[PDB]
Amino acid sequence: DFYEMTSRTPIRAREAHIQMKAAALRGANNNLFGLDGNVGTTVENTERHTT
Amino acid sequence: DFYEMTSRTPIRAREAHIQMKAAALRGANNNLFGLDGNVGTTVENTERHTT
Repeated sequence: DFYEMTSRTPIRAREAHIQMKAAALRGANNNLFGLDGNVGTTVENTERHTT
Repeated sequence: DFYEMTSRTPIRAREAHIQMKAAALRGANNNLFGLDGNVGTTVENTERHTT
């Protein structure tokens, strides 16, 4: 799942490493944000009930 | 089929030995090489299938 490429390494296997890396990814997005907390579907009324 | 000429031997029979030697050969050639092993009619693709 993980490795660090270095300058002592062969040519061939690099191809499979990178191809199978990126192609093994798909669909999942950077898709930064979720949703926010301040969720008041309405505003306070600021009034009074009386008879 | 085989013999080694030597310096104790007659004159006459040598003629038949050598003529019938070489003329009994024909057609077959030095024809060094056969064919090589590395037989890839194509190159590896080095890709991926996905949906």
